Amino acid sequence: DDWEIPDGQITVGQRIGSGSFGTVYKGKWHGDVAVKMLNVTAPTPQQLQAFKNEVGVLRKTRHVNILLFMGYSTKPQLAIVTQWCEGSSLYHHLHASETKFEMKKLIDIARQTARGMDYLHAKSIIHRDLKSNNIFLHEDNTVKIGDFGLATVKSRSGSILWMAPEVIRMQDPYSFQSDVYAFGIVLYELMTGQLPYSNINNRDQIIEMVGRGSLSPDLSKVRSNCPKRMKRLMAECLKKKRDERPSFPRILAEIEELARE
Ligand SMILES: CCCS(=O)(=O)Nc1ccc(F)c(-n2cc(-c3cncnc3)c3nc(N(C)C4CCN(CC)CC4)ccc32)c1F
Ligand SMILES: OC[C@H]1O[C@H](O)[C@H](O)[C@@H](O)[C@@H]1O
Repeated sequence: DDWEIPDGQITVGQRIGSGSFGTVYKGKWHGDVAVKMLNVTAPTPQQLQAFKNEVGVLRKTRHVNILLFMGYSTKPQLAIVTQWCEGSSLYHHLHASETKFEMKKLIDIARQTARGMDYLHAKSIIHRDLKSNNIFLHEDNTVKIGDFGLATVKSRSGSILWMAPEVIRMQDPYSFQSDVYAFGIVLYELMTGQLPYSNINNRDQIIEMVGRGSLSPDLSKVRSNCPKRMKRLMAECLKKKRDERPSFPRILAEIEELARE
């Protein structure tokens, strides 16, 4: 219950990232921690509630593949405290760093992401923005799912590649099934090494054609050593009709089975 950290206990160190909604620092509190402070000094009334309702969501997560919530500050600023992870995100490894993981490692990353998502969904928490940027590889080995965006307040733009067709349409939207689609696009990333729609020049073009059903990822680009179970699972996860997509228990059980072989 006492997840509030009193004023003065945290030594806020180097600034690690900055956006409109928030700023993230490395800091000291019984060891290393990350501290995301919200860029709003005078808190608007019941925006504090939005901070409180998130704190009440993060408070419910205890799992090795979910970034460890550790506490929060109200004074001096509104702030959220997590564990400090050494390493970088799946997005950085795959698309910036040119990291070439072995298939065993690639499946292991897909496995651990599945575990974390399965856990979240089992607690009725919908992520809403699962993507390779939000999967941190701690020690470059352990998946730590979080939400590393500092641009916007969490809906509850640079995520369109992972958005399900119904989520792009906004006809009413976000659901377990939409999270599962995003995971589909992560498997694509892992198994091809590339972002989807690499040939398409324009975002508005991706929004239009994925929304109007006329564009989908090129599944033939998967590595020649991509298992058959995974290409099939990827395709089930990417299905246009929401209700045709599998749930995480069966996704996890399928990936755990393919890892064993
Ligand atoms: C319990 C889940 C809470 S959550 O949804 O993940 N939100 C959240 C709350 C508090 C936080 F501090 C955090 N949070 C934690 C970390 C972090 C952790 N370990 C180690 N480096 C960075 C973090 N990096 C962010 N970036 C955008 C950084 C990602 C790494 N890059 C390297 C070039 C610098 C920018 C944004 C929020 C971040 C958060 F993401
Ligand atoms: O607020 C919902 C949050 O649920 C979990 O803690 C996820 O790890 C995080 O990414 C998400 O933002």
